[PDB]
Amino acid sequence: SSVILTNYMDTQYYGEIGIGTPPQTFKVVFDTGSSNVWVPSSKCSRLYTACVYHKLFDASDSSSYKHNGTELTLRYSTGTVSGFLSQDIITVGGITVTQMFGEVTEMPALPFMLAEFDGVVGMGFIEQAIGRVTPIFDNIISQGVLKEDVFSFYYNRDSELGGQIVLGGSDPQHYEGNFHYINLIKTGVWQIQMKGVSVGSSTLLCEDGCLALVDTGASYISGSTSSIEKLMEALGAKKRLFDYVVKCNEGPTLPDISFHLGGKEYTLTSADYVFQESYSSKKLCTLAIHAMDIPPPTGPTWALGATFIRKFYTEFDRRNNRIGFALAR
Repeated sequence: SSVILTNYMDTQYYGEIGIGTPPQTFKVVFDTGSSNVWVPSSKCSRLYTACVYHKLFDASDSSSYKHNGTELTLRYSTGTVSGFLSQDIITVGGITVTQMFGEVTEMPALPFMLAEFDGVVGMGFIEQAIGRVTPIFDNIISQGVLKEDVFSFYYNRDSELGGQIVLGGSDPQHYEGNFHYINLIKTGVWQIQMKGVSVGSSTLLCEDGCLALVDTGASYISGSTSSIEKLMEALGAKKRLFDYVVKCNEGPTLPDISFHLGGKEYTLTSADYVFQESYSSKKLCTLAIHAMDIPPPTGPTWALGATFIRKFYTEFDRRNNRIGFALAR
């Protein structure tokens, strides 16, 4: 089974899921960095403008809904949502599963007013699930219908298909060459060992090793504040409140950035990480690499998001606790 994804400005990749009977439709991001499912709730005060601007789940319109009510708060890197748990049937890519998910009643304008999607579907392990709620992928596996306990992500370039998730395998149509796997450091987290990060000609980063969280829900490739400061200084980039910029005319001149993973070098060109909006020296162009301090126990750690996945088709293998990469087609 595959899920068709929409690509919004190269920063938000989302697909549709249906909740309830009759189905209530929601745009959601599939995030390997978290493990809970959530959508905005009809019980969310309209004082939260983000709730006024998104699809709201109304339990009183679903005959398959099952009440629970346990309160839950979900804390992400860029924001927080709070609400309560509910159960209902969820349709994802043709598969139907009963699932416990969050009905959000508090959703801050910043950053959710800037969200194209309505909610999130955690693709992480149950070990990271808040409130110990069984993750949707564990529930699907329990049905014993998938041919493989693995799911794969394909994120297309902005263009204007936006992207695609395959539940149960991989799509040969969107990758070439063969996969090269890296074993997970531990079950419970889609995190892997990274042997090093090189910029141009000088592996001046992640010497002695570091961690890499393969995060489909992250728009960019991120590193700790210290690591990014070095990487950026090397790039000649200036720091701003929420990102790093470079004078556009110099975007094409930026050096390659490479990521040593499992005995293979994964290299990005400047075209791969800079939002080349123009070429003027009087304009600033943002970079798809940010500074993000991810808290323990998962962090500190680098995060390989869309910027990376766009270049490399990614397969998450639950049966063998490994992650595979292959050149995206």
